[PDB]
Amino acid sequence: TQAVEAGEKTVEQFVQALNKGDYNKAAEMTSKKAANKSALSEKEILDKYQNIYGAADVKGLQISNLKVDKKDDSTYSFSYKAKMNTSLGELKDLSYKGTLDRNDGQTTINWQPNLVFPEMEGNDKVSLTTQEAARGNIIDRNGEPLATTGKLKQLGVVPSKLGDGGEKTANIKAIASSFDLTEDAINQAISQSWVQPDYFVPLKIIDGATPELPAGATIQEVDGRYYPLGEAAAQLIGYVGDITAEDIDKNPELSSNGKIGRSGLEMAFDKDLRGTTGGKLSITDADGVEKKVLIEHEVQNGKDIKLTIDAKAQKTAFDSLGGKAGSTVATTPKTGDLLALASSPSYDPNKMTNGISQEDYKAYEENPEQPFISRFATGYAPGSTFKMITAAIGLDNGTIDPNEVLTINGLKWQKDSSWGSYQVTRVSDVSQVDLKTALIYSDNIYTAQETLKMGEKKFRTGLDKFIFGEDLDLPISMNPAQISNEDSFNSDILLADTGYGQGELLINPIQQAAMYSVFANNGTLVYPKLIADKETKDKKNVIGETAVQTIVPDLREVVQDVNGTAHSLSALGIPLAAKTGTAEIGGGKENSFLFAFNPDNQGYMMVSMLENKEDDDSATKRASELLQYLNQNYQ
Ligand SMILES: *C(=O)[C@@H](NC(=O)Cc1ccccc1)[C@@H]1N[C@@H](C(=O)O)C(C)(C)S1
Repeated sequence: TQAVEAGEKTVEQFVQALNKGDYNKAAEMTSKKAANKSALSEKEILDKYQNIYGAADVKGLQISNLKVDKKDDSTYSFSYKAKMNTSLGELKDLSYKGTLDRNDGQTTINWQPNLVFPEMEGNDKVSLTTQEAARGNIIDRNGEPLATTGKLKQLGVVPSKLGDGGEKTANIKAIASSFDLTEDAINQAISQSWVQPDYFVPLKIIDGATPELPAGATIQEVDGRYYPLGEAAAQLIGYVGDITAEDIDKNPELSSNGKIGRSGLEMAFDKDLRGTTGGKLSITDADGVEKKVLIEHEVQNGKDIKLTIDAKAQKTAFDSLGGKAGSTVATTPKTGDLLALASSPSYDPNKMTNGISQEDYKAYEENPEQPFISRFATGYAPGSTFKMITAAIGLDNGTIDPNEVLTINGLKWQKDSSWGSYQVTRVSDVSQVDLKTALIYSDNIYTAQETLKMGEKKFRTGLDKFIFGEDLDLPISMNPAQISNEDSFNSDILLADTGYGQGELLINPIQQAAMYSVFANNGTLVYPKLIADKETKDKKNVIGETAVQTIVPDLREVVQDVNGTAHSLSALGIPLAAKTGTAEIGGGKENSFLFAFNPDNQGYMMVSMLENKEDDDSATKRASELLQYLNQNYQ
């Protein structure tokens, strides 16, 4: 019995070394090479495990139901069930039998080929055949392709069919002038270390018609991942990259020949899109005749993913940002369908996944506007659009009278002298300011005074009814929106600034569209949704129907009134309720904002923004095109 326990220890240390990929330490625990002991020596065991387990990408060896007894004086029989993960799936229910050995004062394992796999004997071999799974597509709400695998015209040059000297450079000048390429890059590709005189050295991919081919140029059709909208959805969709040996170590069920998602939805939906590798893991005769099959199943291609994104709206929302820093979110506010999640500036996902130069990748990573950032998922201070939330809270708790008219003189104000020199500032000097006037001219002092009158406790009671701190059920990495840094402002100055959306507030464009959906659902909050088939989740009684019926008419005037901050949108001639905003970010860096939706049918809602805006630039100047599209197609 005392020796049976030391034997149970060696069986667990043997399977642990196998589980850790240390096939050598497990080899040093076997017996000496003999007839009834170990069939092979140490270096031969290390190679047989490294060859076989390495070929099948065996990982995560775990055992259960250990039964260790005693046969005679020095040999202890031991058995157990075991399971492991391979590149073809999970090998479960493995009956491992064997004998131990307890000569001297320690216990070794009488190694046998049946310890690699159960039914192995002698010089049996292991075979593995695999068939790659085609990656599934990503499609918009109407079936248009967003991420697909298809045929690509790959332009490349062969050094021999190019020339000997003078004619070689003339063809390089022709290929660099016929496909919009660099003359220093064609000679930099044909002079790498892997190049041979007769090798097809690839260059770029022609995304259109193929011009005349100079001497040395040739087109080889190959299959790869393609993104139709390209950079217009690069942050959302993402890109796939070549699977490395480290990926296979983490998840053996990947296809080391295939691609893996590196960012965006391509990474978030990698398991659903990549499918399952098919094939057969068999044991063969000493000559190669198939003996016993361990795993086998057909290749199952990846499943498609249908998004709520509108492909035509996604391209228009992105193009309207003119390559400047910003982002736009468009929703159907009654259901939450995310029609567009544009972010600018962007990167080329096709060039990123079809072979990207090391120089271009550095430009993408050092660009100060940071193209890789998903700005629709980045938290910002909302600015003056947040006055709709503050006003609705004051209407709900009976602090705001819509017809009550505050008297504000000048462009600066402070509660009392204890504020030192900080003063709430407004842009328009209007003496008589009610709720309708304050929303039209975007008056901070009205918002600040009415926030302080309301107080912090009544303010947060209305704020807590929203989604501050919640994690949205979305396949997008994102931090939850926050009211402030702590659970209490502990400052009337910070309380006032939060009133008009310039405190420690952090709300990303997607969360803003979720919070502002109350004005399209009679005060019900409708959570945003990215997968088309998913159910519509809502949140009743966030603000009162009284406040919605009061603010939305005023938001119509933010567009229609001659002095409204969004009056340029009245040129569209469409029903619009909107609210602009310009957030100060502490030189003076400003973020332009625009909220807008159709108050007649609630068919669409839009939240656009510019980050670190240039002068006389705004989200309002760029919304005319996207608003015209959403008005015609989403009613
Ligand atoms: C809301 O964002 C308000 N802006 C401020 O309180 C700070 C500010 C920023 C830039 C210039 C002046 C003041 C108001 N809303 C914006 C807007 O709706 O675009 C205004 C420029 C009207 S100030």
